Amino acid sequence: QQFLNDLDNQLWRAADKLRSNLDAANYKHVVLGLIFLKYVSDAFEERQQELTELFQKDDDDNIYYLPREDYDSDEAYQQAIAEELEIGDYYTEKNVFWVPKTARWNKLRDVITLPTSVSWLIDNAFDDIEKANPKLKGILNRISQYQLDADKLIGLINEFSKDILGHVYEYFLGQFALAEGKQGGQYYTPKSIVTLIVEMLEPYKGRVYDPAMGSGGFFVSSDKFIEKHANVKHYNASEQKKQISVYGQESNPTTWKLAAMNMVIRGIDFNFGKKNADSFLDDQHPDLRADFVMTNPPFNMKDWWHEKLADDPRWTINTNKRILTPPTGNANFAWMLHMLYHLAPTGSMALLLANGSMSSNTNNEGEIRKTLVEQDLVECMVALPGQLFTNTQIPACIWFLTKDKNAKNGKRDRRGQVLFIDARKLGYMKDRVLRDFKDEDIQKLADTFHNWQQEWSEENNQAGFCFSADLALIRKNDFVLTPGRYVG
Repeated sequence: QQFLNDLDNQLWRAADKLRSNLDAANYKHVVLGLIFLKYVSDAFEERQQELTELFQKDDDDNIYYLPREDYDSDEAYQQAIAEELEIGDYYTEKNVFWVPKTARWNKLRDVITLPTSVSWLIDNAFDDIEKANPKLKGILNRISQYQLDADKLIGLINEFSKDILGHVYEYFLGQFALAEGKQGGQYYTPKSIVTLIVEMLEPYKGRVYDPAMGSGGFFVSSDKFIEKHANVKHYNASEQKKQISVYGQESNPTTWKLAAMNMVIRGIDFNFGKKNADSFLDDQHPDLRADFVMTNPPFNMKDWWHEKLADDPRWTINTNKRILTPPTGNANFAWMLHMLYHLAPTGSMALLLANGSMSSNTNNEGEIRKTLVEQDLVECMVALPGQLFTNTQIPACIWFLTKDKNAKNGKRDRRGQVLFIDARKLGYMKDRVLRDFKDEDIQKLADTFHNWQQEWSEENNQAGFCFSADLALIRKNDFVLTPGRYVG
């Protein structure tokens, strides 16, 4: 297809040759913040452009039109145009943010002058951009802190000189994830897994929630999912995205800004709460009951429990009240439970976790894994290749849960039932050891699991790959939910 992979690489290498002393953790903020700054301009300078034509278009069905005949000179017509531009409504109406004189990219490349730092300029631009668009307050990672050499910054600005930057932002974000040696869904979830979960979830309409979002990869994924299914579905993708509202939370201060920066580039409306904050200690969405819940939280989280959490409603399952002792030495099930509590009665949730999840008895996980099942909340379990490109140092699996296993909207009454799949062999060798999925692998798994929702009997089982269990057989397998048990 395209240059994007090549273009990632061409900008990436040029951005590497300029990385000097900076720890990835700090450099990324210079690069990504810079990318953001090019986006906001382009979109704006493009919207100024497209308005420069609509004012001048002589057509009655056009409402933007400034009649030249109403004026007495060219220059006097230009002045009216220029003032009409200064009407903020035209930028908010298509989701363009006001970029002041100062912040504008095209202006900054040329401002070489002399000392009269260039780092001052960017930072000041961000500043200038923020006061102009309250919706964007706090979000811009300032880059004075990270004390890079001006000529590297200059050279950086030269190297970046509309549809694309989204891809060209999430690559860097991914690649700065790798090169920082910072692992976990709070830092980065690769496209594969995030496209799988989303594809299995099918977030068409409703409130979408991630309670530990990281850079918000799932929300990008969610948004794209709508786009690529538009045709076959025969809706208008632009209008379909209005049927989803985005809720999220993330406790890491800079990651929260990385996420908000990402949603803007993707032109996605977002609620990420008042501020970055712990989900357990300060749930930002205390009354959200979301339709889709999707997350890749930090695995085996220690240090998360506090006395003030005992007798949190989140530890009490409510299915047609069960009170669970929460796993104080590992947040894995706490997350799930938090997600569940925030799950509509018609909802579907999916999360990535460590395989231990499926068979460990530590941390009150046997009891919890028993109750979740006994109550028919678990809908599907996937095992993922240990080798899989997962950004996790500990190998992973997906849990899928519903509150509503009833026969509805295409799907059949599958109460008591659980679809196990083993994806251990699927995918291709990313490097010497890693594995990744192409959308064909994804597709299989998407398509398999939906069908089990739509029609399934012992014939559809597929030795080594999938199997359908009910409450009974899992009670014999002692609530161990590892797909390996159930087929081969």
